[PDB]
Amino acid sequence: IELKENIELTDKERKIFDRLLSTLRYCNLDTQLRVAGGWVRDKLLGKESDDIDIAIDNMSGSEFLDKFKEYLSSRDEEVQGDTVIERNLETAKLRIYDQWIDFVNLRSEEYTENSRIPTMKFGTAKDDAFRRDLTINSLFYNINSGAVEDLTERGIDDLKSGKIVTPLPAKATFLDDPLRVLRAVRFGARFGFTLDEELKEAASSEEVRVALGEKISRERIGNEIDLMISGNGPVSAVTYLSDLKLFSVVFALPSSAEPSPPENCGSLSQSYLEAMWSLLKTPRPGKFSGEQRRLALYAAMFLPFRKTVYKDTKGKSIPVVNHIFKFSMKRKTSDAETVMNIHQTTERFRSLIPSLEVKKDVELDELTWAADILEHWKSITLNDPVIPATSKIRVLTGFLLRDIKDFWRVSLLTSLLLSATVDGSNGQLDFQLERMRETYLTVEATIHELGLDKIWDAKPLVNGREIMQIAELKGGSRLIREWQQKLLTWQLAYPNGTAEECKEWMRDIKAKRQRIE
Repeated sequence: IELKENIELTDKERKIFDRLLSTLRYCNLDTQLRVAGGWVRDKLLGKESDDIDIAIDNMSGSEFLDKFKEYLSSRDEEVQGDTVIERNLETAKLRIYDQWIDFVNLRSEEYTENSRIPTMKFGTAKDDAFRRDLTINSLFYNINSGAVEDLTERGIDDLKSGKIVTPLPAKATFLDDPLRVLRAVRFGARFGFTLDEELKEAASSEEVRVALGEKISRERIGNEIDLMISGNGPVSAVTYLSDLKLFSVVFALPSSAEPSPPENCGSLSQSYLEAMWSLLKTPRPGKFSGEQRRLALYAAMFLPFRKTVYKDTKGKSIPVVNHIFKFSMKRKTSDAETVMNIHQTTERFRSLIPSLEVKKDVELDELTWAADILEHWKSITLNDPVIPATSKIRVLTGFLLRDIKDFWRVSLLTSLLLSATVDGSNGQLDFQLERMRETYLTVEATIHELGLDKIWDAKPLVNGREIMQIAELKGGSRLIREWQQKLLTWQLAYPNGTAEECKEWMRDIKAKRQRIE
């Protein structure tokens, strides 16, 4: 890795450091201030960071935060924040030039503890460096001497090359804080670095794996996985998850998983993950919200678990993707449902593609999922003299675009990965991705030609109250939705038709007694 000679400072950092060095003299303090590890790494790597961690040598976070440098002919020195956090250590928080700078006190980490406030007291810079997660996050920048300190004697070397290494032995560390296993994979794939062989042999142990699935908050497990899928290279993170046999502990399936989890599900997840990652970084328009792209990678990764379900305490077969998001990762309920919507509306999108590439009715009458919509369409278009060949596909597409709301751009990409897999029991996706992009652009254009863009916001032509007016008194809240699904088929088939034009067809058809259903 091409590192920098020394640490280039910016206009705010330098200014902030200038005041910090002025307080050591205006108050005559003997303390050796120092930045924490996360900032020195990005600076030496040629990047920048807004997280400024300052460790105090012989002074508490709030103790040094109460040493305001006033009466120095300054520009009304006035901070914006001064929050202090206690415990049962004392960390102070400052706010200068719209920058959150927390003053942490150099302290050490104990071993004998219940994984909660193990810190006993503060000790030297070595004790604050060897408690860091990785060797690249254990570097200090002594702002009193302007030099870089490598107390681990491995960090500057492991940063010049690509290697994630724990300061202390990995297995002993991963038994005290097993979450550091996922933090190593997160930093190994973010910076494109490798993992030390003693770190791989420790993470792959049954002891560390059994210590990661038990006595470990799932919320934090899912919090690390979201940072992988929502970071630089998530493929590498997933690759390390399957190699170290952590894919089954992080994404744990429920016991009542029917059908049983197929063997080597990590091999099918990576292939879909690599394809999905290479199908969302080609055009690079910048109009792709992170959440949308983040949910897309989960959908492709969990695509083999699309047809497997589980039974909850109510005996309802719930898709397995619900147990992974709600119980194995403690994610938002919107993430669990959005992924499930993508998986269900995928097979229904794969059947409409051969018709959306030529804008014609290409075997749409035998679609088993649209047998109810076609029956609505065949009954309305029976008295039509000549009807276009696009009203059929516009209605069916105009119905699948109202269930995925605006997730049709991510669902269409997942349907292209299901149309490249062969039949069998080996059969795995192998199709070329050169014609896959072209397919995405051809279908997306057809949707736009048909005016179906955001067709999930178009108000209905006839409300529920007029439905009871035009129809008889015989009916109830199951009939309004019944009639509105038929009217939606009329609205999708006649795009330029009015509401009164639709009510004429409704008043005429009730005067003719012609069942559409």
